[PDB]
Amino acid sequence: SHMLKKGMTTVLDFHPGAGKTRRFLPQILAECARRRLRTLVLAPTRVVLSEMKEAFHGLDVKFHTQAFSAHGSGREVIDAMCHATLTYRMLEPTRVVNWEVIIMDEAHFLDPASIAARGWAAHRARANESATILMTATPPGTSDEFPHSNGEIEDVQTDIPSEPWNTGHDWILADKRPTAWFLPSIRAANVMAASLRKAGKSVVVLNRKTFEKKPDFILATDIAEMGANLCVERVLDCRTAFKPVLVDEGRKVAIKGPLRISASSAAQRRGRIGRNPNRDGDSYYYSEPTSENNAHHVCWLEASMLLDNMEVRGGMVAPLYGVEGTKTPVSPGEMRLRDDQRKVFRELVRNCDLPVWLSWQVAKAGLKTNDRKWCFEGPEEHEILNDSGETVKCRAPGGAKKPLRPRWCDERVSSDQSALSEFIKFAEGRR
Repeated sequence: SHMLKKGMTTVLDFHPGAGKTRRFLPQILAECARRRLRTLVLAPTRVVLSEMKEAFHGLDVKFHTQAFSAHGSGREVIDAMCHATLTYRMLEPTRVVNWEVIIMDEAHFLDPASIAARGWAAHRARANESATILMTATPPGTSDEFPHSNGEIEDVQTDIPSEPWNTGHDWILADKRPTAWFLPSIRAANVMAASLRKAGKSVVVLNRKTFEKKPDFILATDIAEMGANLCVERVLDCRTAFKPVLVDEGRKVAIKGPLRISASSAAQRRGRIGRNPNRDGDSYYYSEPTSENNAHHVCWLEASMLLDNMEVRGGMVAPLYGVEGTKTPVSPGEMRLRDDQRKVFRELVRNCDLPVWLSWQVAKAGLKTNDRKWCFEGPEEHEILNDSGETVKCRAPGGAKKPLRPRWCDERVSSDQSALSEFIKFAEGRR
């Protein structure tokens, strides 16, 4: 009952779908307001932040949806924003904000900003600067694939096709319950969607786009676009995902997969159903076993790169949160850059949309943001290829047509057509 006392760290493991964000969060925020405690509420995704806008109606909460770039109030004792928004502000060598309470909703996402934000909030509590609350049924350290739920779930281990099929999986279409299906890639999802619609099902494919209704199938590669309103009674889970992974003794980022997911990721997929205590028998179907063996995944190093450069009172060094500190290949502080390098790192990630790992390499080499020569100076083994297996050439600085051969190789800049044309636009200056 001292959840709001400076120095306390509290993990609140509510069952999913039980008004933790439409019941608990509003009430704890009202208490923070009554105590006049400067409070920060953090969301992992725009979907969650948008939901918070709806749940907090009535409360006086300042949302920062675009950027966090001023200090003040006017009854706004509470700020709400996404992790990246917090990260971008904290990457400037500028003014520490004295939040006394930090509340992290859905505190289980594994993107680098979410991981770094957990380490940062944990540090503020250990420094006695804040009370920190993490809300999630799968906090860092857990590895239960089948945790508690409001309503009883039927778990079924079975073969699940990852491509359209002509025989042998009759159970899938015969069940008419609204279904969410996690597939390993957007390509696979699009291909499955086309097929299911040929089979007379309604299908929605969730992806990052512009848009955001009870279809037979919702297909997705992860839980990022799934909000509180998801209307589903059955989940099929391929239990695999492609991941950017550090290879060649940490010299390169390669995209590998499909790889097995962690127990808690599988639990969060399963946790889309069983949310209604009045409805028993939601079903979770899965095939592949999970794996915790993911310490070579680049997210952990990227989180470290972010956290080591997030401005903290006293400039203290801080580790990732709990067991996550065990995942990163570096010691706390080792990725800290100096101020000028930090400004470059920040602009590359925030404004040029380069991956964190790659941006750190550029910054650490002491190169400027507008200096694009590195894109052409790597060796032949760093040559980028298009979708038909040909060398990519574009306009290097000075205008000359040169093989795209970055000094540092991060396969996320060339993984598909969209990424490649963006990387080329970057390499060419802006044209």
